[PDB]
Amino acid sequence: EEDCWKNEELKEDCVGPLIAPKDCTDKDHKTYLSEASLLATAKKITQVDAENVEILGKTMESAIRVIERQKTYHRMHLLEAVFLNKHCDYYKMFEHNSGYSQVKWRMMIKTQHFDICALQANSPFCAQCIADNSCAQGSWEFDTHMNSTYSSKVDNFKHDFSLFLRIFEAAFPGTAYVHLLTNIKEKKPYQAVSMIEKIKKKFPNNKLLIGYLDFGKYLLGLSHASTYELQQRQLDKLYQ
Amino acid sequence: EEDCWKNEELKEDCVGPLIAPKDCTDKDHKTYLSEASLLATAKKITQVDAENVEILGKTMESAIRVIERQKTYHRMHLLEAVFLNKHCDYYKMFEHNSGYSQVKWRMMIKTQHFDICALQANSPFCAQCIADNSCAQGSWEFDTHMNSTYSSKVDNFKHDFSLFLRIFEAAFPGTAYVHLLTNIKEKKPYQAVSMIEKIKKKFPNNKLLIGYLDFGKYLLGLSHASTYELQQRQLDKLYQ
Amino acid sequence: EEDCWKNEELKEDCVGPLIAPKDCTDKDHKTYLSEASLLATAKKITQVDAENVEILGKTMESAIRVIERQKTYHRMHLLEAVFLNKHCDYYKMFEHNSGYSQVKWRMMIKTQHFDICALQANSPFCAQCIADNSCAQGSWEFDTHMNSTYSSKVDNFKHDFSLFLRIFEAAFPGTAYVHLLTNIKEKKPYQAVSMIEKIKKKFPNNKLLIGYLDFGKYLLGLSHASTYELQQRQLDKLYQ
Ligand SMILES: *[C@@H]1O[C@H](CO[C@@H]2O[C@@H](C)[C@@H](O)[C@@H](O)[C@@H]2O)[C@@H](O[C@@H]2O[C@H](CO)[C@@H](O)[C@H](O)[C@H]2NC(C)=O)[C@H](O)[C@H]1NC(C)=O
Ligand SMILES: *[C@@H]1O[C@H](CO[C@@H]2O[C@@H](C)[C@@H](O)[C@@H](O)[C@@H]2O)[C@@H](O[C@@H]2O[C@H](CO)[C@@H](O)[C@H](O)[C@H]2NC(C)=O)[C@H](O)[C@H]1NC(C)=O
Ligand SMILES: *[C@@H]1O[C@H](CO[C@@H]2O[C@@H](C)[C@@H](O)[C@@H](O)[C@@H]2O)[C@@H](O[C@@H]2O[C@H](CO)[C@@H](O)[C@H](O)[C@H]2NC(C)=O)[C@H](O)[C@H]1NC(C)=O
Ligand SMILES: [Cl-]
Ligand SMILES: [Cl-]
Ligand SMILES: [Cl-]
Repeated sequence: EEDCWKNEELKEDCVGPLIAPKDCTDKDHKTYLSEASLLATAKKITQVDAENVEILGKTMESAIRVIERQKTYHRMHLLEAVFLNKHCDYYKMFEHNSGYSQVKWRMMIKTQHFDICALQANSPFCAQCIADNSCAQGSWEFDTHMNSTYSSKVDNFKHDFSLFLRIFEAAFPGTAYVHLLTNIKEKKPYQAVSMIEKIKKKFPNNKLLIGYLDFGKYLLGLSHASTYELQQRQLDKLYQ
Repeated sequence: EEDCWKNEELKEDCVGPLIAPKDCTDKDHKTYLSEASLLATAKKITQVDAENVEILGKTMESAIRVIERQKTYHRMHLLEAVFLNKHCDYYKMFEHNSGYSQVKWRMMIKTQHFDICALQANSPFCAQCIADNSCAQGSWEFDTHMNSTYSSKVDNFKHDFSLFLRIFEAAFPGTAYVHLLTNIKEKKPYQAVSMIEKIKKKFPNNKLLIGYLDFGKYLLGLSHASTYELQQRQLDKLYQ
Repeated sequence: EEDCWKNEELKEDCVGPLIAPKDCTDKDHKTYLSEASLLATAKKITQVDAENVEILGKTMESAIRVIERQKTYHRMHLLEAVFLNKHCDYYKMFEHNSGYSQVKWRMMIKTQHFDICALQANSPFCAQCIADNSCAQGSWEFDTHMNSTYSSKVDNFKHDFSLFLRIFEAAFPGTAYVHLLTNIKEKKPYQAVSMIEKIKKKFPNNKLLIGYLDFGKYLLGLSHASTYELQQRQLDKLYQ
């Protein structure tokens, strides 16, 4: 298990989709400040902090912009915990194939396309999951189809890898994306995979999601992932 | 036939997509107030009302927000009739597979996905219409594929049913959505089907549309439709 | 070859996607005014013009709105050349299947659908490229499938043709769209095809793009293209 409050480091068991409540009771009644008052009575946050969560705007897109701005795990986690306690169905919706919290990433995944799916479209991910949206298959042949192709053409690994990141930040802004970026900067891509696997376990029915995630697990295994270097705005998303 | 002006109740023959003009002449010249002046000279509305349609903003998204706000059939129908007389190609575009009035719902249908299509993707709706966008088939097997699956898992009926509503309001905001919601609150889902069928008859070529509509006709037949209860904002969309 | 600066007429070798740099060095450092200062030192533009490119707003959507507003080839080309020198990866992204400069047209192509794909979906474009997104095929059967269908129903040529234009302007706003519109007004559609072919040559890997472009090359061959007449806003996009 994990104590996300005592931890001064981000650990994968503490990223947003793993720490959200599983379900909710009355979302319309709660506000950020009320749920923060509750964390204070729990002795998780101070009364000072709870009165300081007005830093999240009234709107949801704003709250997320603030959360993304944070430069420490303590602050980012506190804001995420208030946020997801007010929107308690936020990651609950990822249990299904639609939802408001999914709009950004589904749109992105169905619009921005990978280069590998263009180069050879025979692989079941491209021709079955991304197109047909089925994704009920547990069996993808990733290696047979894509290994030599990424081996040869490195800039299409660069493109597909950065695309995978853009999508991941649209799905899970905050701690989860920061954890992933961080394992990449350190030149240890595969240590993100553990988190990804735990994410898969939470949303068994989101078939598009599971497919995309398995593809990312794949890209992270490629040697080319350890040679990838981050653009300046990605580096900015990290911690001080 | 129907007299939509004498009616003090919403009837299905009077919902927006059925009452729009079939085609247009010069749309650029007309404004809301001009077409309202014409309804007044027709003795359908009073000169007072015609001078009161500035309540629709200059923009189209605003006019629709106002129309949706109305709490009576008389007012909602009056505003819809002015609106669709200014945008006289509005539902004309639904005769085809593209158009400005379609942007919201097509985007939604291709982005937000149903849970049934994830659970078993073999059914021709999922694997042929939603993915491949063909939908030229008249034959869907809905019962063989989906009956036992919705029977067992009720929360995926809940999700897919609310999704179907979100899409319907994106396609046909106003009277048509209010008529549908109302038949649902009354615990008589299948009485909406008649309207849906008339809608199908108007846009034979919009194959995505016809497919989605047939799916909704299906969901409305399930016992689970009569047990569905509406979230507060849906109830707000109804009439006083 | 072509001298795009001495030319007082728009030629196809001078449209935006053909004249963009192929790649970039440091995009974050440059602004419109800096790259315009560089064109001035090159003796391509006057110092007056370079100090006049503040007419492009700070944002990118605004710069594009201004570029589209221009009523001459000299001005439109000057603004495009500054613009694409600041965003030097703009059409570089079209070498791949994702990117910021692609968001508008991919969204449009996957959301707004053609009438032909609804009428008979057997043709490989509809059932393979638009749906499945593969598009690795060089072989489309366009004639066998679509010739008699557009022959008979003229309003679906009208719809699919205007759709093709809406998409083209989302992909290549500015000179390329103006060149295309112009060849259409003059009742010489097929003279746009040359440009389209050169565009195909620049982005071999963008399979969706190549497919859509081949479809437009097809529509431009149909007699019905020479009978098409432009709506007023299309005519407004042209030159004085
Ligand atoms: C497909 O590729 C993976 C990993 O990619 C390779 O990694 C390097 C060893 C190098 O060969 C690169 O060009 C490739 O991109 C292979 O799996 C890894 O193999 C290494 C070999 O030492 C092993 O140590 C790792 O544990 C393996 N797994 C990883 C990195 O996740 C894999 O074998 C290739 N072939 C098939 C059929 O999958
Ligand atoms: C598939 O389901 C429909 C309706 O769903 C069922 O309705 C209840 C009777 C109950 O069995 C629920 O668990 C199901 O969800 C079936 O069609 C209806 O059957 C009833 C039986 O009394 C009949 O009165 C209705 O008129 C039928 N039609 C409707 C409601 O539109 C249908 O038979 C099932 N099987 C197949 C193969 O379609
Ligand atoms: C499919 O159609 C193209 C062009 O469309 C036809 O053009 C007219 C001649 C008329 O028949 C319209 O109803 C059609 O829409 C055919 O190709 C053209 O044929 C003309 C004949 O004179 C020739 O001059 C052009 O060069 C041809 N190519 C063009 C216009 O790009 C084509 O033959 C038709 N059939 C097949 C199998 O492709
Ligand atoms: Cl979050
Ligand atoms: Cl309406
Ligand atoms: Cl441009």
